[PDB]
Amino acid sequence: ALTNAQILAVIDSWEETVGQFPVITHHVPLGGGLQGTLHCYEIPLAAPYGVGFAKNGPTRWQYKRTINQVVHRWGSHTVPFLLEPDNINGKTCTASHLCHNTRCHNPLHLCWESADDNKGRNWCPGPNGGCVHAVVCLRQGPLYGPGATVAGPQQRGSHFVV
Amino acid sequence: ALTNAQILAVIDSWEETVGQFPVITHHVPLGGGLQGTLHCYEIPLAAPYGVGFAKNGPTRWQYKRTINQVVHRWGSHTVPFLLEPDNINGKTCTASHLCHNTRCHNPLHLCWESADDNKGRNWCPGPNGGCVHAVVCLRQGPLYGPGATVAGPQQRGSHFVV
DNA sequence: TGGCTACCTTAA
DNA sequence: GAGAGTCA
DNA sequence: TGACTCTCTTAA
DNA sequence: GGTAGCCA
Ligand SMILES: [Mg+2]
Ligand SMILES: [Mg+2]
Ligand SMILES: [Zn+2]
Ligand SMILES: [Zn+2]
Ligand SMILES: [Zn+2]
Ligand SMILES: [Zn+2]
Repeated sequence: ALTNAQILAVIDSWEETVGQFPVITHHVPLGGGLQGTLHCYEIPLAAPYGVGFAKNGPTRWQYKRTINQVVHRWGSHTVPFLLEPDNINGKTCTASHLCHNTRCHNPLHLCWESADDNKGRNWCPGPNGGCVHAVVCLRQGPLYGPGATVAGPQQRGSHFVV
Repeated sequence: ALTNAQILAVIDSWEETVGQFPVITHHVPLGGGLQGTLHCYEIPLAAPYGVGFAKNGPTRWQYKRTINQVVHRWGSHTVPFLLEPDNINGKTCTASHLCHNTRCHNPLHLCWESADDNKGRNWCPGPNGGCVHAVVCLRQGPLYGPGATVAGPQQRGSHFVV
């Protein structure tokens, strides 16, 4: 349907509108006991959010553009990867926040990857903690840590071995 | 209701019946390019599963014991931790497989931790890969890796910075 | 018990 | 992390 | 376009 | 990953 040139047109209008979202400076742990700085372009909390942006859910938004009399809509974060495929190895791709900030829409803090790879980053040590992600992390997962496990493995008798 | 003495009674009857489940020897990656061995006590695929065991779902089971004329039922993997609390920092605890094998019921391959901690193990490098979990992992997550991310962060214009 | 049933909560 | 709809 | 509304997906 | 019902 849409032409490559028309797509690009969209992406570009996107980047502009997004470009004017307020910029927020965030200190994030990169790992290795090192701290870094990031800048998220966060969509407003309430309307108006932007030109062509709407909220379909609490932390959900959609971008909509009319072209040759037909309305087109996509996920507020799916645009930068409109030219990229929509499945890798049979796995549907989505937009993953590398900053772990939903409201943020900076494409530099985003990526196209499966739902599993996306979640994984949640527990990643960080680029400085030892991240091994093909597309490196810009920050250490917000869940990385030793955890708060209550009870470990244990048997009362001796009916088992490891 | 149930007394501590009564509880232990359960756990023991559990460990007993569980102890006779067929034992399966599995080779698993511990990380660091190292391989180890584990022994899972897998519940049968179909009935009969065991003494007081039933299937409430494809990969779901329940243990049931009658005591002083009142039936008691729990999750086939929750028993080992019946004396332990049911929430840490306000987070409900569950049973996490350290071997990542549902059918397995070996308490040496189990632990009581939040739902998030449980999931995190999924991407853990392993005890030999660099695991930092308070309650060490028995194997490296089955999802650990660089991933198959299709597109990385990128902007067409120059409206952004990291 | 034995053996099924149907329904539930998650963050992205 | 997604889809679609419906008033204006 | 503006601004609201709805249901879905996933394996733990 | 987890709670409960029904019928022999
Ligand atoms: Mg993410
Ligand atoms: Mg698990
Ligand atoms: Zn950001
Ligand atoms: Zn990473
Ligand atoms: Zn096991
Ligand atoms: Zn671990």
